[PDB]
Amino acid sequence: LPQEMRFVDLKSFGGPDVMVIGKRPLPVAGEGEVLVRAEAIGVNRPDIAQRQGSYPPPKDASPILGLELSGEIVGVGPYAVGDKVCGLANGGAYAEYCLLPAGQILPFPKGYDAVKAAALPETFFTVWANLFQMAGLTEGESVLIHGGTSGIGTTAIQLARAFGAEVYATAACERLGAKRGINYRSEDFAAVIKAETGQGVDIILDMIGAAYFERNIASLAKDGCLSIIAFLGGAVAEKVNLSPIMVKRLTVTGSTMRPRTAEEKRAIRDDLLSEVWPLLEAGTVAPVIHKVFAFEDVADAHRLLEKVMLTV
Amino acid sequence: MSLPQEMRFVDLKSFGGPDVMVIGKRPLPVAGEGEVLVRAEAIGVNRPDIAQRQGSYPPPKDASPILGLELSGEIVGVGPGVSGYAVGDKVCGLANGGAYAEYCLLPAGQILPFPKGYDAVKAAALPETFFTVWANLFQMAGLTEGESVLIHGGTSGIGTTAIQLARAFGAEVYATAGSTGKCEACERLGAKRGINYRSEDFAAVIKAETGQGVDIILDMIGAAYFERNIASLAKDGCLSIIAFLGGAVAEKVNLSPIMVKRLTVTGSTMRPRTAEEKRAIRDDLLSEVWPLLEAGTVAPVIHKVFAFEDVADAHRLLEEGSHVGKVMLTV
Repeated sequence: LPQEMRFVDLKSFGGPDVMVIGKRPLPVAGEGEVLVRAEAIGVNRPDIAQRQGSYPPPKDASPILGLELSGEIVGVGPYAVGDKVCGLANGGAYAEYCLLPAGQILPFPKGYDAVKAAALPETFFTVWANLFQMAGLTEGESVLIHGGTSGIGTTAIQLARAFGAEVYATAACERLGAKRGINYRSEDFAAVIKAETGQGVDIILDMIGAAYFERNIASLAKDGCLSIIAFLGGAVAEKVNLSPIMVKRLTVTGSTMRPRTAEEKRAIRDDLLSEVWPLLEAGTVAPVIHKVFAFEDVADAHRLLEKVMLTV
Repeated sequence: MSLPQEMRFVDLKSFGGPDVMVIGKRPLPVAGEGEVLVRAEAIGVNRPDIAQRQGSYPPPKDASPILGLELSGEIVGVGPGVSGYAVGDKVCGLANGGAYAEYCLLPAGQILPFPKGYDAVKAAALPETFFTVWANLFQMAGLTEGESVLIHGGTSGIGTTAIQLARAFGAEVYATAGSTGKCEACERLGAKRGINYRSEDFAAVIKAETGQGVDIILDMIGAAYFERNIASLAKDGCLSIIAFLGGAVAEKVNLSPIMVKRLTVTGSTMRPRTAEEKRAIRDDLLSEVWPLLEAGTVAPVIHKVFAFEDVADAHRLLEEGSHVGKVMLTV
C-alpha cells in the first residue's frame, strides 16, 4: 500500500473549478469496515451540492465527496483481500482508497465492468428503499416516476417494470419499461394519468417536489403514496390545497439516504442482493451510463451533470 | 298497532344559519336488505351537520340528504335477511345521513348495543367521534403504548374522545384548546398537558416537553397548523388530517422536513367510507373499546341535551364554541 493517495479536494466552495486533485494518507479500517482500492467511482447530484457548500455532509462520515464506488478490497478489519466489490460509501469515495461498512458491500454481478458495478449503489439503494421497502410496490400496481432519464429515474423504471407494475414516466423511458413516456413540457401529466388509469396512479416517486406537488396529489388514486426523494423543483410549495390528502387517504412521505442507519443500509443491501442481483445477472436490468470521465477530469463531469462515472 | 303514517324530521328553508332548520313531516323510511330501522330516543349533533346546513359541504350521493350522523334508540323494523338483531333491541349507530328524524335507517355492520349501564343519550354520543378516532388514530396511525400524540380541538367531541382512548391505551398525550378551563378539562381526560393555543405556541411546548417531537398528531385544524404540525413531529411521525377547521389551503408547505425526518402526512374522512370499512371500524370498537366503556375507564363527555324540537339551539351552542364534549338531542 502507498503512503499517500490522491483524493479530490476543494480550494473553498464553488464552482466545478473549486475541485482539485490533492493528496494525503489512507483510511485505516475499523470495526466492520473494509478498505477498497478504487477502480470506479459514481458521480451523483448530492456531490454538486457539497462542492457548493450548499449541503452539509453528515458529521459521523467522511467529509470527502463520495457515496459510490467499486474495486478491490485491499484490507479488512475486525470478505477477503483481492475480493472485487462495490458499495455505498458514507462519503469519501472520491479517492484512490475508501472504507466501506460490511453491511453496505456487494459483489460485482457476473460479467460487469468496474464502471457498471460502481453505477449501482446510490441509485439502487435509493429506489429500493423508497419504492419497495417504504411504498411496498407490487405486481399490478401502477407507478409514476418523475426524472425518468435520471440515474434514479432509469433505475426506478426498470425495477418497477421488472416486478410487474404498470409504468409511467416524466422526463428513452418506454424503451426502459415505461408503458408511457410523458412529455412534461407539452402534456399535462395529471390529465394523462387520469386518462390512462382508472382513478389515478398508486405510487408516485418524486424527485421534483414543490412544483409538482399539487399535480402529484391530484394524480394519485385512493390510498396512493407520494414518496418525495429530492427537490429539483424546490422544497417550498405555494398556496396548496391539503384536502385531496384527506378525501382520498393519500400518504405523503419521503426519505434521504446518507442519514439512514447502519442496520437500515444493511437491510437494503440484503434485499438488493437477494431480489435484484439475479435480474442484473440475467440482463433484465442494467444501469445506464451517459459518459465516463478520467478521475483527474472530475470538474468536467460535474459540469456535464448540469449516470456519469469516473475511472481512477 | 302498526307504525305511524308520517314522521317528524329536520328540514331546511334553505342553506344558512341555525334558524333555517324547521321541523317538517315526511313518510317513515323502510328497512330494506342489510338495514335495520330505529325509533330514535337520542340524536348526536356534529360539526358536519353545521356545514351541511350552511351548504358548505354536500352529503355523498348515496346517503339520505337529511341531516344527522349518529343516534340511539329501538329497532322497529328488521330489513330482509338481517342476521342477529331483533325488533325491540336497544342500539346505537353511525347513520349514512338521516339521524335528525323520529325514525332512521342504520346499516347492519354499523349497529352497536348500548354499553352496560348506558342510557340512550350516552349511547348516541358514541358513534361519530368513536368511529372517527378509532379509524384514524388506531387503524391508520397504529397508536400503541409509549408513543406520544398531539390532539387539536381537545375540547370538541373528537378531542375529548381522542384524549381518552389515547390515555387508556398507554400513550403520552398532549392536546390544544382555547382557554384554561378547557386545557384543564383536557388534563382531567388524560392529557399530560393542555396547551392553550391562544397564549402558548404549541410547537415550542411540544419541543420543550418531548425534545424530539410527538409520534402522532391528530389534526382537525389543517392549513393554519400545517407548518407547526410538521415541525412538531418526530422522525417517522404521522400527521393525520381529520378536518379543515383552519382551512384547506396552506400558503407555504415546506416539504423539506417531510423528506428529512421521514414523516407521513395522511388523512381520511368518515362519510364516503364503504360499508365494509365502517363494519371493521365497528367490530374493532366492540372488541377493543366497549369493555372500557363497560368499566367506566372511558366515557363520552356530554355537554348539554336538547329536546329534538330545539336543534337550532343545539346548533347555536356549537357555533358559539362554549362546549366541552357533545351536544345531544332527546326525542
